[PDB]
Amino acid sequence: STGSATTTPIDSLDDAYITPVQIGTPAQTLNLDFDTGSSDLWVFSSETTASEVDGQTIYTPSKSTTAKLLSGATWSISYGDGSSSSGDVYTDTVSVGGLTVTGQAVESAKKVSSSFTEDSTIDGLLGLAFSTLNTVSPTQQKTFFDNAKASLDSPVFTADLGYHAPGTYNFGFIDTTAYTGSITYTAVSTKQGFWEWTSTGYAVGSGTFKSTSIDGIADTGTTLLYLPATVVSAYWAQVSGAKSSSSVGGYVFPCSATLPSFTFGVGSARIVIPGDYIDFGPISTGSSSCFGGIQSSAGIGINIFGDVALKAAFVVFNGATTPTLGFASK
Ligand SMILES: N=C(N)SCc1ccc(Cl)cc1
Repeated sequence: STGSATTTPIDSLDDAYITPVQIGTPAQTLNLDFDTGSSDLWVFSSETTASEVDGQTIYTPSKSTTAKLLSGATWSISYGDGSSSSGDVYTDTVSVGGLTVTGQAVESAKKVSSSFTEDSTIDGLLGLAFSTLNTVSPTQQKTFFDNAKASLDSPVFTADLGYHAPGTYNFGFIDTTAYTGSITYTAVSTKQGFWEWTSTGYAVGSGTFKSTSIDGIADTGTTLLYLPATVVSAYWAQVSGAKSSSSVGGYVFPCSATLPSFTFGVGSARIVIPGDYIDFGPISTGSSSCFGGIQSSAGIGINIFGDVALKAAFVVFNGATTPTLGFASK
C-alpha cells in the first residue's frame, strides 16, 4: 500500500503545516500537524475541556462505530515551546491520503495548554518519530507509520514541505518526479527516539563551506532552524543591523534587509536554503524589526533541522531495519 496527502501552511509565515487525516467510521476529518519530532497522535475531542476549545474541529469517539476505549490508558506530553496536552486513549481506524491503519491509538485530549487553544487551525498532532517516545501509559503505543510499515510498498515516508505553498507527505514510496538530482542518504541514530543525524557543515550566502559535524534532528514539528551559536552568529553577521535580542528572544533583523542563503551539508551534498525562507516577518504587527528563521540552539540541548531547513529539500524518512535519512534538492 501507499498514501499521499497534501500538507498546507497554517499561515502566511509557514509557522506550521496541517494535513487532513480521516479518523473513525464514518470518517471524521481533522487537520493534524505531522511531527517527526514526537510520537503521539493526539486530537482535540468531545472530551476536551470546553473552555480550551476555540475553533478546532473535534473527534467525537461516540460517533465512530470503530472506536474502542483503550481501557486504563492515559497520555501526557510537552513540546519544545513549553506547550502541553493530556488525556485518554481510543483505538480507531485512521487514514492518511488513502493509506489506512486499523487499531491506531488515537489519543483524545482532555486538557490542552493555551497555545493549542489559541491556534484554531491545528486539530492535533500526528507523531512520526520513533515509537519509543510515545507517552501512552501503562502500555506504550505505536505511531501511524510504525503500524502502517509492514503494509507499505517500501518502509518509508517522505516530507516535501512548501515555502509559502502546499506540499506533500507520501507513505510507502519515493516520488522520483518530486526532486532534482539525486537523494543523498545519511546515517540516523535512534538512541534518543528522534530522526537524529549529522550534517557535514555549512555555508553562509556565497561564502566558503565550513566542514564541521553538526548533530541534530529532522523535525517537521519545529518551525525554525536551530543551530550552534557559532554558526548562527556567523550567519547573522552577514546581515546589516541584525542582533540577538533577549527581550524578543532571538535574532532579529531590519525588515528592509535582503537575507543571504544558508547551505547545510548532507554527506558530500549541499542543500541551499534561500534567504527569503529565513524571514519570519515583523516581531509584532507594524514593526520594522523582523524575526530570524535561524536561531541558536544553545540552551535547547540539541540542534533542530526544523521546517526552515526541511522545506528546502525533499526528505526521505527511511524506516528500514536500520533507519536512514535522505535529502535531495528540489
Ligand atoms: N517536535 C517536537 N515535538 S519537540 C522537538 C524537540 C525540541 C527540543 C528538544 Cl530538547 C528535543 C526535541
